[PDB]
Amino acid sequence: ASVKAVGRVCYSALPSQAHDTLDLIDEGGPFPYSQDGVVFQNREGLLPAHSTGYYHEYTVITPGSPTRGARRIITGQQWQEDYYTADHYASFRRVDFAC
Ligand SMILES: [Li+]
Repeated sequence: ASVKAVGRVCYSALPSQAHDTLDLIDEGGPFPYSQDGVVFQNREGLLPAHSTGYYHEYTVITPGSPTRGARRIITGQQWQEDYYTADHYASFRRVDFAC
């Protein structure tokens, strides 16, 4: 069933590549993978339900991966509403910018 909140991961605990990603989003790129910036549909309902176009996804590079890999940042529309998945969207944690 439904749950009241997504869990959290401290900004300081993210891998450094995720910090790089957040910076690339701020700077508008350049993005390493062609699917960077696409709309994320949130089809499994792991993140709060919103209309199509609320969320976008961006690669977080996995060191030594010859392919895109499993890590991503998903951005929401609200201030500081960034989510991290390290497992191809099987789970997310909301980035806590205060720690
Ligand atoms: Li951002």
